[PDB]
Amino acid sequence: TSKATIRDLNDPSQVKTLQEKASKGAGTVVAVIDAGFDKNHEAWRLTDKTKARYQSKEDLEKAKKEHGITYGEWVNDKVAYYHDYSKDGKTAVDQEHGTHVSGILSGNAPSETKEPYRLEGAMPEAQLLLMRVEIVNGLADYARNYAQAIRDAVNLGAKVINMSFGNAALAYANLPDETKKAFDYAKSKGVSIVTSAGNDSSFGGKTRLPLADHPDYGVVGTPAAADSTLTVASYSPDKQLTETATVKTDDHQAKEMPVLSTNRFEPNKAYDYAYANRGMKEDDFKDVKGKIALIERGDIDFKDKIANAKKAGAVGVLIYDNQDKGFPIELPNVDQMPAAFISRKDGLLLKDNSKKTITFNATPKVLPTASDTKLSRFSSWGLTADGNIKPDIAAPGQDILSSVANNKYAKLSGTSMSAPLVAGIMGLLQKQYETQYPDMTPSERLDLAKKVLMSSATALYDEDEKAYFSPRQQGAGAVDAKKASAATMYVTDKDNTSSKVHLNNVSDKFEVTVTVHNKSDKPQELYYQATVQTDKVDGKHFALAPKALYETSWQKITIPANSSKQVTVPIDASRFSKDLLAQMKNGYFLEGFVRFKQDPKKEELMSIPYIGFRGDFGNLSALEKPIYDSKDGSSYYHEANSDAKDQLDGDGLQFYALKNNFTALTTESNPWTIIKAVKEGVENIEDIESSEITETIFAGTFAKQDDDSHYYIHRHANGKPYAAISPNGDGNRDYVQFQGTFLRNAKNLVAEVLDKEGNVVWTSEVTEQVVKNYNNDLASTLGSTRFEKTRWDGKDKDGKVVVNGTYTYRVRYTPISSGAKEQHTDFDVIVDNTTPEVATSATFSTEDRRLTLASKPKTSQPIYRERIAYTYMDEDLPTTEYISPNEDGTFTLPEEAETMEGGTVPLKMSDFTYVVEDMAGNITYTPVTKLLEGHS
Ligand SMILES: [Ca+2]
Ligand code: NA
Repeated sequence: TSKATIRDLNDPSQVKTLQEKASKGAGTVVAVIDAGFDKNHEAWRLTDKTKARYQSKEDLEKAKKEHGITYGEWVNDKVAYYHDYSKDGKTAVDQEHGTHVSGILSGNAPSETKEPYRLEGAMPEAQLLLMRVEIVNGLADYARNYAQAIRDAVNLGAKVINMSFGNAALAYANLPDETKKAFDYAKSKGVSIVTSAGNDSSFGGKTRLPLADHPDYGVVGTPAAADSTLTVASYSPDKQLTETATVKTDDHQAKEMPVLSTNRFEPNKAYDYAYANRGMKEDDFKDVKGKIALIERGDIDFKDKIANAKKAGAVGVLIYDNQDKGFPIELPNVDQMPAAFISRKDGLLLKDNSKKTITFNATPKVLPTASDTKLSRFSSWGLTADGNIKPDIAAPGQDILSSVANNKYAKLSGTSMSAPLVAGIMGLLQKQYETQYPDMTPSERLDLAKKVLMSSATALYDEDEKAYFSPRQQGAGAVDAKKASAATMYVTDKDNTSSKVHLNNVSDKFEVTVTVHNKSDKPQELYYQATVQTDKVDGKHFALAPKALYETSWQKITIPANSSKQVTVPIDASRFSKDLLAQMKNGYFLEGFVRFKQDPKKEELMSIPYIGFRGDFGNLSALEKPIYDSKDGSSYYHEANSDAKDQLDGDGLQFYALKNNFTALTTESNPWTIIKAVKEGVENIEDIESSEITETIFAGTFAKQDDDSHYYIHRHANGKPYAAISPNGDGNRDYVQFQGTFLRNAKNLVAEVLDKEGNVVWTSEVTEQVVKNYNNDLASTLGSTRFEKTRWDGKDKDGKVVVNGTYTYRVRYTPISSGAKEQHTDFDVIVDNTTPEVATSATFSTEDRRLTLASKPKTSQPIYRERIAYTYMDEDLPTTEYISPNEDGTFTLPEEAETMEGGTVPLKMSDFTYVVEDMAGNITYTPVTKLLEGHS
């Protein structure tokens, strides 16, 4: 029995055509640098080991000796080398991702596989060098480790190195020099390095849209940002080999639909199903018992919808999209529950179908995708931190079936899956070129291969928008191995360095110059046109969709044999500026593709992207304005309480900092009971000595005298936040520290204090590298960052507390863009260490229980709170509550306190304490019994 391969049934990138020309990798070596692998998978095999570069452990050891490599080992005929460059890591090794990526590149499953179709990667007959690397310490360390892996791969003979991993938003400039040299080393040896773009979409993440005011929303990081690598974005072709389910529709006709299942349904079993809305309430499931629950996506998590269906006795789950032309989403495994994701159209078909019975088939088949040809929502957008164009090209990355741990298979989505496909195509094209262009050096063939793959890639078109997807999302287009293998021409920028044109900043009128290279022995004539486009905007947000402005007229060019010729396309978008600026006030991209054809009526032959920015890109604001300045109290990652726009509670007892992610200043509130306990040397305080807590809060915020559980922003008459500190070491409002939501990466972040008299009296340590807060999720990065180096303790550069007064706490930082001006954000900060002068005696009226103080408080800063606290035992815990003064200045003392259990506890005069605090946090606390004894 000989099984067909998945590629035999579906080959969106036309890899077979290139293989017809360049074979399947026999005799070649390729490397994968990832997080771990199943080195024993059945997919790791060669049809004829006699043709391999390394025919034995001895052949391998010989190569190792030649290069002085004294580690790593031969595994089997397919995996000629394996080394873990991150063994110091205590955590376990994940084998799924690396195995899956490697499978797409070089899997070669035998017919004895349990699968219906054999996994046969792009270069199934090549040997693999598998290198494990993982972050175990810092990122610089990590980069030095994968740098050695790259170098070892090159020396061990790899022709391509796939790196389907990365860290969002990092700048290439910050990588260790040894890492930069390793990329250059591979390039100098003609070894292609392919990187995944990332799955972070744009600033804000896959669940949000970035703001139109802030155009630098790219999140591609490293290693992708390295210019020498070929970075791959992910898209979905218009058809996919998918598992399916069959249903009978009204017409009495059978209808097949794609399904993406987690866990397994009983094949060929007719199941009954019931609609259950968005599966939020039990009511919804009032009929799913013993049937499959059909649930619409939205509102709540997939896991919840699934758990709820299980509760109601459902035997399986069908979740249909709430988006039109969406993508299949891998549903969570909630305690083995069979759960399948289907398109909205298919879900709606099931929803209103007479015979509510469905069957799952065992044989997968190719069916159209609900998305049609479309870039993946998760694919990372460029530009890179220093403004270079990435990604470079796109490849299929949705629900790709490949090898996983323990000799199994599974579908995974990600640019991680797109990359190895391109890596294999690059390897085969390089092999083809060893025959086609034998007189070039390995480096020259590599350069040619990358240019041809990018030029021949087909620019994808957004049908809904009537425009090509932005080059910042798809790079030079979707890879096509057939077009690449057939190509005898390619297109580059005027300097012949890359198949993309970066114009940096532009006015409404600019020129796009392209060089067409002809490697044929005959002159060739082409027609070319340029699309002119920008970002589509919906309200205050970028839609992450293209907006066509116009397309130029087709012009012609004849390129002599074995030569090149430049063409220049004049662009003028002056007529759109008024409307575009109204939408994108700080500037917008003017970009597109210069497309080439043999005839205007024929298909696109080549396309090269160009990108310019109508504005001053390098100087776009790097920091989101302070939350205090927001008119409606909201920010990108923080929604206000419309009912109270000035409410701004602090950290409370939260464990993670998912809330309140915005730019502001932090400080700490230390209640008098804790200040007292610390001054007295009490060691165990929390939940023992007091019921109050030390809380990290935002500077400029204050609680009301009658606690309501909230803090509110207070501002000077001028509108600035009333930030004030009392640097006296009691932990109560002793300092201010910068917290920022960075919209763009930055460098050399430093805080300084001006005395508003012309002098800088203090300067913090510098935070050299700042990464934009591209999401607000524990799985990637939080929406804001607290910079401990900027903490100011109210002391000057000589180490002494500055005199009472108002100062400017200035935070400076510079964008990464070449030549950007330093930017800064300022906050007025008051320093006042004046202790309140308060009554030293009092008298008490037993009749009405009113306490009258001998005098009123005198404070430098306005009074914040003046209260009488009472601490009573509630299950052995000294619990404190407060009393605000009467309008005549006296305080009415209660005779008892109510406990949580609902009981009562008598209060003694010794339970009361007079506490006075000013707006800088200066405070006094005197036992009421002491005031009463305050008489001679
Ligand atoms: Ca203080
Ligand atoms: Na292209």
